[PDB]
Amino acid sequence: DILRKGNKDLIKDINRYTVLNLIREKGEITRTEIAKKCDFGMSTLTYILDDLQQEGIILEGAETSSTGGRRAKLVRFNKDYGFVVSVKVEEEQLLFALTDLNAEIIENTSIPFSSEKKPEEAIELIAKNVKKMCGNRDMNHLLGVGIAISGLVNRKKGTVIRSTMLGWENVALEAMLHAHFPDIPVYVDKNINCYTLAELWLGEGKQSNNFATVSVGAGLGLSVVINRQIYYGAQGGAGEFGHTTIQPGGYKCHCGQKGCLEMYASEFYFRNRGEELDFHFDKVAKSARAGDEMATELMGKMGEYLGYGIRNIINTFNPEKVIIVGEGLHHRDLFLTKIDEIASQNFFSGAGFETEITTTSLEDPAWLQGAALLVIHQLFQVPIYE
Amino acid sequence: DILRKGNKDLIKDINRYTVLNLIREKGEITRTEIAKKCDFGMSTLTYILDDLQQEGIILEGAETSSTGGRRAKLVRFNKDYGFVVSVKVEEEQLLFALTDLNAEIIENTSIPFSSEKKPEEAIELIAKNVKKMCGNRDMNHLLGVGIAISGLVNRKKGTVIRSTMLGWENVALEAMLHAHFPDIPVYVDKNINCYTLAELWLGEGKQSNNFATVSVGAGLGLSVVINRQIYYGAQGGAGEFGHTTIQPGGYKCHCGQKGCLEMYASEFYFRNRGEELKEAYPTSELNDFHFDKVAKSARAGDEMATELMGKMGEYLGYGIRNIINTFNPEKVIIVGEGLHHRDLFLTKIDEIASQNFFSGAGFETEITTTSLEDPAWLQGAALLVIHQLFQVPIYE
Amino acid sequence: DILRKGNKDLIKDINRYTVLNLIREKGEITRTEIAKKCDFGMSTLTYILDDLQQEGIILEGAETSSTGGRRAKLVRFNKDYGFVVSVKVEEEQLLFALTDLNAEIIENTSIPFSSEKKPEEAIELIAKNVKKMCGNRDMNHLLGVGIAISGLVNRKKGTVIRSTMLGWENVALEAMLHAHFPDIPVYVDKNINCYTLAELWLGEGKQSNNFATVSVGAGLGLSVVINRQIYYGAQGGAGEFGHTTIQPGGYKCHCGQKGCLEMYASEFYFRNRGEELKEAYPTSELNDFHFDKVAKSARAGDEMATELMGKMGEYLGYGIRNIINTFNPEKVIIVGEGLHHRDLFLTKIDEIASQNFFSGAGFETEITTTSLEDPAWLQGAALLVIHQLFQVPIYE
Amino acid sequence: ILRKGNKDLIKDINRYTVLNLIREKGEITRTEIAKKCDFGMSTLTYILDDLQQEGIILEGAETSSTGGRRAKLVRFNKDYGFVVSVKVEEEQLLFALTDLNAEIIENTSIPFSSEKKPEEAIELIAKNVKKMCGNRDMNHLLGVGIAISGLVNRKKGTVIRSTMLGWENVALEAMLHAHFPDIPVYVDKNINCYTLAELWLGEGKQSNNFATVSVGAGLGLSVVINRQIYYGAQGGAGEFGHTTIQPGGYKCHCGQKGCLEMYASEFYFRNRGEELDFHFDKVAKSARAGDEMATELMGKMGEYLGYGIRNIINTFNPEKVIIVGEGLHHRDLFLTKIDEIASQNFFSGAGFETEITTTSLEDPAWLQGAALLVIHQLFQVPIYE
DNA sequence: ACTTACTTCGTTCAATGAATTAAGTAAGT
DNA sequence: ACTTACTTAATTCATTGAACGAAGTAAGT
Ligand SMILES: [Zn+2]
Ligand SMILES: [Zn+2]
Ligand SMILES: [Zn+2]
Ligand SMILES: [Zn+2]
Repeated sequence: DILRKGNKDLIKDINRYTVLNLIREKGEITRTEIAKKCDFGMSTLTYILDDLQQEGIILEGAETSSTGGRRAKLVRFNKDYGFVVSVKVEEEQLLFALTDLNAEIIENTSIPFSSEKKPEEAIELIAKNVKKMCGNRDMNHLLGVGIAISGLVNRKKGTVIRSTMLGWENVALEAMLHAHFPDIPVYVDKNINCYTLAELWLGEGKQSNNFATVSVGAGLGLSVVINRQIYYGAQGGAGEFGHTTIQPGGYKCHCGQKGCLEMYASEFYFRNRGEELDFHFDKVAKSARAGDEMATELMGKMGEYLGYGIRNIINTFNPEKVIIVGEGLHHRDLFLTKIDEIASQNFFSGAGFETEITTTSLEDPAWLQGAALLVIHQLFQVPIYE
Repeated sequence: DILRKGNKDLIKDINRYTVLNLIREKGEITRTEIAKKCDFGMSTLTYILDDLQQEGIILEGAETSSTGGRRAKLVRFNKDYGFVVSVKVEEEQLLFALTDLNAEIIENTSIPFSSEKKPEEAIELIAKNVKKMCGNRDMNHLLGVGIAISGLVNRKKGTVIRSTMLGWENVALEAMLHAHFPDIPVYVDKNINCYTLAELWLGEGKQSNNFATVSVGAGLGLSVVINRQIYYGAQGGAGEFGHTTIQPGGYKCHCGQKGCLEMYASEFYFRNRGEELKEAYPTSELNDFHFDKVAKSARAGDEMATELMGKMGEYLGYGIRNIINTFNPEKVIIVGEGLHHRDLFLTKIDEIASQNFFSGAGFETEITTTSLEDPAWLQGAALLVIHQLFQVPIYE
Repeated sequence: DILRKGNKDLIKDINRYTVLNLIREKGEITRTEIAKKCDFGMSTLTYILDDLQQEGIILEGAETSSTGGRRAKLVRFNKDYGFVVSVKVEEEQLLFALTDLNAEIIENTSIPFSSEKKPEEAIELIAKNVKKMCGNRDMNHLLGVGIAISGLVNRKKGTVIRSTMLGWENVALEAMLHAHFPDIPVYVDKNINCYTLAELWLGEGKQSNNFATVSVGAGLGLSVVINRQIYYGAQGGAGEFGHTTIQPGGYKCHCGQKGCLEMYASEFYFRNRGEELKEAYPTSELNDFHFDKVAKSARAGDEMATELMGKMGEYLGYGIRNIINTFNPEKVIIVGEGLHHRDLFLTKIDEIASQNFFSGAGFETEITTTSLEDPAWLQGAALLVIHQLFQVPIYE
Repeated sequence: ILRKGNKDLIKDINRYTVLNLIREKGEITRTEIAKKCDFGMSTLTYILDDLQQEGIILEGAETSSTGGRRAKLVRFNKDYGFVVSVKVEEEQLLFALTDLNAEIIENTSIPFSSEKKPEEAIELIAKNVKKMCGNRDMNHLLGVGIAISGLVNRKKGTVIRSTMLGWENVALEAMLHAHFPDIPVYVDKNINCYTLAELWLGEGKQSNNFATVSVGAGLGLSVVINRQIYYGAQGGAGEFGHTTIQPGGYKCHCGQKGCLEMYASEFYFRNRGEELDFHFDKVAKSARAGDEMATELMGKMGEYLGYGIRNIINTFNPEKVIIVGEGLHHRDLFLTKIDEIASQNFFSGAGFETEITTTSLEDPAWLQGAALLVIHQLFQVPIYE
């Protein structure tokens, strides 16, 4: 990523994208609020807003109440300038959503398919629905495709390095969709990252710039947001906190290591510990509340493991806030008090800074909205790099 | 941390700082090569270079070999445009260095003084030493002061929130030094971040853009660099991997928690475990629990010191394996006075840490040791000032 | 010296100073009358008036009676936005005044002190007095210091080149005072120019734009105003009509020349001619040669005093006739100490001076006396600051 | 009244200022304009475009390269228009058609006894003005400038009185305006017109301050301070020639007794002569030949002129005095005496010397000066209304 | 002759900030 | 229903200063 040369195009783009983003955030806003918050004289907004309206990305809104005074006319973000299609690839099915530029779902469908070991066919099935959801619309307005998957992703290339869930290896997902949509960006990322984009744009991100998102289900996912940016490692390759070692020589994990955190702090623990003594999360939780000794032990220890996992996310990253999301299970059923009891005693609370641990305020559609946000985030990012 | 308004001042800064940096990294370069690398027409570069030469930060170099073609004149970075003073605060001494703008040490000195619970005294002594390090030079050429410290730092306010090692609490370091030097920037950061900065500019960073820096010795420090940027959490507050819990209900750490990685993967382990092992190995020759002493007794064959040293290596290995799984840093660079005894732990670290999530998927993470000497801690502190002064000021 | 560049800062100043002066001139006026007079739309005036009110130099006044008609609100000049200190330097005393922005005297005092050949002592005493004159007020509201002096002045540099009456030679008055008050303008001008400013702002200037001001007393001073501007010659150096030669090879004057008008048309003449007459009138009751004493004995019927007074009135008349023929001032205002005994010379002045070039062509030049009192010299000095502060800054 | 502050005022200030620098130099590079007027080259892009669009400047020749694309000189169009100047004398009416530099293109003299025939004189002016433009487009005529001997009301353009011509209350401008309603017409005294010539073509090329003193049949004085001529109330000029130097002295034509010009001008010869040929040239020559009466007249006129000039220096502080002969050769005056007397003054006594010298200009300057009445108005920065 | 390197002169365009138009409210007769 | 007096919203245009383009010189192979 090299910084763009300093010139007039860079000046125009910076001011138009910044003003545009404030308008997105508010939905509607007066020229005067934009001026105060972005430090622009009204005459500069004359040219910026004129260009944006000419593109069709903003619209004239309603007249505001008079305070003197000529009545101001609201500047409205055109959420329908275009649309996005998002896809979520699951074991049993392919979920789809056509969304507006606010990531609000307009249409959604589900196509059942056995995606395990047949990526070629899954891609073609994706390409088909993408074309079908735009069947009663103009495909010029299709601004991109966003894909959420469970696995390891090379974001530099848009390839799925590995997906244990689906039995995929080195699938050039983006390359294959690009043959069907050459002018349309196609982005793939892991589920936890798509969900985190949903929190950033629709959830916790509306009041915080820093938080960590922890998904607990069949595995444990972690995505850290610092200053409204998600942390990725080298070459854009995401870190894998779920596969940190907590017990040397412990349960054999599907990643090839022994003793991974997610083998103790996720639903996998029930499967593992179960065999050593039904183990689906919801049944185990019910049985626990009913006082079954085995079910209470599993829920209790998973809660302890999760607690130490979350404490270490806090100590390692200094996220300020941790959001727990259930992935295929209801997080309110977790031993939340234990998790909080353990993780709230950390390095930073010891020094006078509390870190709040809470649960998501978003619903299931957020996974798909997040996948769409992969595209929207890219479209509205101030283009200072090349 | 917000983007500046798009205007002529912004683009003027983007271009002149980008050109300046290109000249600075190459030491010497021609106008044609700058123009080609930066996509400028010659007239554009002409004006940018005039401003820089008039400031005195670049100088005319010698001519180069012909390629056609008139002989192009090199443009040279004036490494002596100004100078920097760096400081490293330790329990029993204060270290000082005066560097050029490439962070090369021109002078350095150290003094005995106990800063333990004596912040006003230490700070007054540091101010006098900054003045003395300038010697006969022009004070107007002092570009800043950079300070490496062991503790918890608020980089925004320049305050040391806490340093358990020094017994300091809520010390307005930057502000107190601004009372003596009002017209110059003064920055403070953790020791590990200073060293990483030195690594970024003078070591591993010259050839790679991603790496984790792990200091082993009297403690355990971690800093991660991704795409030439050091990771910091919320509000610019550093992460604290050394204070991750590896053993619930384990050794009490100076941070208030129990079972921190630092209590098992550093010198602290020898004192914690040593107390427990004394009666189990009565014949042992270990008189002291400092790193160098434990290394000598283990390398001599003492059963207790080999257990202590080998166990510390194991815990360190698992710590590094978890650095890899968590951050995906591409490479891990081990650092610190603990390397003086690398022969005793590097093999165990490599055995444990080479098996990780990423190696399971076909990506090997190199684990190596630093190629920088001990002065890098001081150079790193100097680079706090240099990094900040040469950074393209895109943010306001 | 030259006109400012045409840009937004210039037009901003032209408009806000023009509106400010309109308000200041009228004391209180409405937005509508300003807009009417200055040809502005109401929105334009709204912004100009916001700036002025925010600075605190105009205030919101009371409502005006309806014209049919929402009630228009008066805009008032804040005469107390700041204050000014003025000084008058005499041989035997230093006079001080503190004035509001209408040049109205709030306070004034005087002190005995011999400034003769003692500029440094006098200037130190003036500086301590400026400080004391401020009293309980905020020094930040002292807009300046204006000084009236008898002598030759370089107004650019603020230096007294020469003052024969004080024995001062190349005294950097303004620079020496700037040592005490660096952020405050300090102006110096001759007594006659100070009084003329007072006349321009508080007296004759309220009704007319052209007049010559002539001071009679212990000297003769002239200042000419045409189109509300005081005439100055080359480099801003004042003209010196009092030092015109009326009698070749005549009385030696303090300026180095012989026969100057001032040696015949002022008190100086009583001393020069008095010396030559003593023996021709031994019986005469006239002891002293000061103005009032000569007037007393002449009004009592003394042959010597009547001759001295009659002649000086005659020479004064010819001096004024030539002021008229030379400048075409439209009006001549007589001023000074000497007015106390106007009954003895005003008739002769009128007889001689009313017959002039312009009266011969049908244009009569009115010759009158000032309607201002003694404090006008101090007010004039204060007006050096006020004039300069409220002047539309079109030059630089 | 100052003009309101707005964009038109901004435009005019910068265009007129840049235009004036170009007139001063004849030709100049855009870079010198930029450095002299503190403008960025891009601001000049628009200023020079507007001025070229008007046809008041032209593209000049290229300049020697210094690196370096060659700069193209920006040239003042002295022929954008022309001016007609008139000088009203006792025996004749002189005329000149000049370019915008006041350089004489065409000139003529129309013999006429203007004494007591004002309407007629004005009709000859209007006709010759109309004829001077016989071979040139009339809309290029930018104004008419008239130099006259006498008293002038400049607010109205009327000749209040001219003793030379026996005119009284003649509405010169009003009468010419009937023939040239779109053309400005300016009237002023000869001395003021000559001073404009000095200011643009002579002493004004090296000085911002000077007094011009004409010595002929009468004594004229015009004072320039900071490149502006001093006028009295309502623009009515002062009359230093009619200051009293001798109470009950020679009866002057202004109605006063003892005026300076009755002693320090050629009138002194006529006056003193009768009390004992008195034309200046004959008296000067007779004096050089040792005639006792002629030497006395020349000696005393010199002393009187000397005291007159000393008092101009003392009154006005002009920095320098320029002596001009009007109908006579100034070099024939007792210049050393004038200098001896006048150089001892108030200001030289205080360390500031005042140079007294003679004009470097020739006779056509009177007419060039009258044309400059119009030119000075056209090129003045319109900051007022 | 060709190439490469550097310079200086002069233009374009986005932002800026002053007046100014656009379109109301505010409060009387 | 008028009339006059204020307010706030949003636009125009001359200047500005950054890159950029025009059109040369400079000094080699
Ligand atoms: Zn695993
Ligand atoms: Zn700890
Ligand atoms: Zn004198
Ligand atoms: Zn006369």
